[PDB]
Amino acid sequence: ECCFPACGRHYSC
Repeated sequence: ECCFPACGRHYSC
């Protein structure tokens, strides 16, 4: 649950 570089370092899809 996180598909962008604006998520931080938890950008996992």
